Amino acid sequence: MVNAIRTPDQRFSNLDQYPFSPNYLDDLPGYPGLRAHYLDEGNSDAEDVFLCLHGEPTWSYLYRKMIPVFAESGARVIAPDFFGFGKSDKPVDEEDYTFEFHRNFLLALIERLDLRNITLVVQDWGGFLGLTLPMADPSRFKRLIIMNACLMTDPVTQPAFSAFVTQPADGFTAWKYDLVTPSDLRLDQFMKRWAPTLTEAEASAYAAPFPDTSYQAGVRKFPKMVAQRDQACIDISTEAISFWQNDWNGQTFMAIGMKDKLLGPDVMYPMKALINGCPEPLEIADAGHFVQEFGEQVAREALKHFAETE
Ligand SMILES: [Br-]
Ligand SMILES: [Br-]
Ligand SMILES: [Br-]
Repeated sequence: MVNAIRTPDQRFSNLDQYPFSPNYLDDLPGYPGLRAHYLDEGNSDAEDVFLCLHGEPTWSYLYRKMIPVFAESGARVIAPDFFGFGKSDKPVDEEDYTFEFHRNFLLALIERLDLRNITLVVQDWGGFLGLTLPMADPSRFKRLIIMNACLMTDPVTQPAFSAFVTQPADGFTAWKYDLVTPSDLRLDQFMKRWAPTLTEAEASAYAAPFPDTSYQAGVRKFPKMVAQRDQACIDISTEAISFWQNDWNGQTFMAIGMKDKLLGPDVMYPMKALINGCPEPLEIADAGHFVQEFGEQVAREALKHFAETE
């Protein structure tokens, strides 16, 4: 149905520090012919599930330093790849990717796997999309670990979640330029620039899902959605603000990548205030937009905080 392609499996043969076995979900309600990849580590019968949602232009490989930590604590870890990323199938037409297309996939994934006692772990698009999930089925969500992200509401409702789109010139403006303009986009080069701490091998892992341009429709469409937010995205995100403010009563942990020119303190503090009960954020000085690359520390501290509140 949705015209899509699949990344040859050989592309993933030499990943660095990615020993997690593949699991797949074929023909999800509303996603016929599409195969979604996800990780399922730790005790399958654990009473706690850490739902790790990735962003642009990464995949579950991003959480590779956090997964082991949550699993060692006795919890189950679910890290899916959005359609267009990682090992999931990738629609060829940008016009197929929308806010609700990625959101409904997440909701369908949760129902199918009947996830409960969820500790929502988000960053970037993982959060733009993830933070809107709980209000649809609140009984399923227990905790939240928020890293550099926010809600795609309109400029009037929350100016802090729109201002970063235009300024600074070297922030989202630069980011989106690097993504949507190159005819021959090299994500390993992109990530080495936006995550200066990565090694050559680690950057290669981010290029792995895309042999060429035809596999990058999902990558190109993401920043265009941050710039142009449809009505559903605005309504859904606006309704999500009211949820975190008036309905949320779970444990929360926040971590900020201080060097992030896109979703740092400017967006994160307004966010912290919107989330009822959100404590004092952990500020990681050396971290940029991809906080998960400094994720072992985030993961460990989040567990300590969660335990001290048990
Ligand atoms: Br970095
Ligand atoms: Br690439
Ligand atoms: Br983006």
